[PDB]
Amino acid sequence: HMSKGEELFTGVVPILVELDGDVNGHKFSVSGEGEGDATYGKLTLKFICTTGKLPVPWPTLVTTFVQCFARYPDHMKQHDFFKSAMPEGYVQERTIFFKDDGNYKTRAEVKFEGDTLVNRIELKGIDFKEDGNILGHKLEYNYNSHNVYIMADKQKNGIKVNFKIRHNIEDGSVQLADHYQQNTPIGDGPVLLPDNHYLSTQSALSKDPNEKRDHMVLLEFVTAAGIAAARNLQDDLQDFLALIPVDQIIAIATDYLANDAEVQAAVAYLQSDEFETIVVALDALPELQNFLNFLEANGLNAIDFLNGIHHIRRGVGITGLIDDVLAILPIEDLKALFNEKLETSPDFLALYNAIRSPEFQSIVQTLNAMPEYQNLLQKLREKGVDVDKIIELIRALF
Ligand SMILES: CCCCCCCCCCCC
Ligand SMILES: [Cl-]
Ligand SMILES: [Cl-]
Repeated sequence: HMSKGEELFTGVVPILVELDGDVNGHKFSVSGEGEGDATYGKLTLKFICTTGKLPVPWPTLVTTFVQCFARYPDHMKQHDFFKSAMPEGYVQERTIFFKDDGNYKTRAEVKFEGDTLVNRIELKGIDFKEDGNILGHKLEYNYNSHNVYIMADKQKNGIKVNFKIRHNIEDGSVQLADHYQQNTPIGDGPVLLPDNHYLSTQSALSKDPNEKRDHMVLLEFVTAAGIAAARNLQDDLQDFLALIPVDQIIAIATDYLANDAEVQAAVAYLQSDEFETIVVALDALPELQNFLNFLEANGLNAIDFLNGIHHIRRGVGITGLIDDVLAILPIEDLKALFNEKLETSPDFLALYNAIRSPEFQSIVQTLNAMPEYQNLLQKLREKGVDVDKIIELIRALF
């Protein structure tokens, strides 16, 4: 946890919105309620105009009507100012310019009152063309996707935000609305001041088919981005698995293990005492240890994997298993990803170099000299597995 405020958003939260506004002197009030869930970066709000008719289009109000509900990924959690200002909350102020038309100025307080997150807003519009897209109610009822750009304002102990909303017009044109935003802590407690990043925002406007009153149902999905997480061998591994249909493979293996005698025999051999001698002797090698530690320090849980290691079938025996898995793997692609990571990943190249090191090859040579290992290979060659070919293929990668 990177802040105390952050812990308030783990679950679903009640939301309340109140707005008072005046646009070209048309005065109105709106109230809304719903729930945010910041884990998923979702929120759901319903609004009603309590004064009678809304003098401006619902879509123009969307941005005005709780960014503390964005989903920040774990690597970005030190960059979330919004949750960090909670519960005391923050002031969010904006100027919104509608191209070729009037502008909105807004001031909102966002903060908890009890268990509820409350957004109270005052809004003033001016200089609107009476025949324009806004007063003329020419906007389609819908919303688009936008990136919301955040940067720290140190002087103000807060953030500066800007973005451009695209409002679709009924004649197929687009009405731009340039947003300039600042957010300020209400409380005197410490807050996170983020590096430059953005919120990816998606929204959808709908109705309650039952609701008779003019209303807007608003659905928002918001996720922070624009800052790369630190990378290591985990991330490289995940990338190879990504290329691999692991579900199919795990199933095929499961099947052979169930219905095939030879596959079961080889598994029995894995708990065999001859095989035990092999594991034991390798585990005894200091250079094997160093290699494991190396993997550990670079993001791999290695020891965890090894110590913790204990009908689609188209084929028969070990070769049947090997062939079925192979038919599945994208060899050319994996091989490409492998070549690429030697270029683009430092950790992966160190890993490669580590394996090619004299230290490591001596682990390999120790193994090659175990007659119990040499016997294991012969046990396979006689079951039809071409080990020598497979062995050469691997030598050739390195
Ligand atoms: C206990 C950690 C040692 C792991 C050694 C694995 C040896 C695998 C050899 C298999 C040869 C095909
Ligand atoms: Cl401003
Ligand atoms: Cl105002």
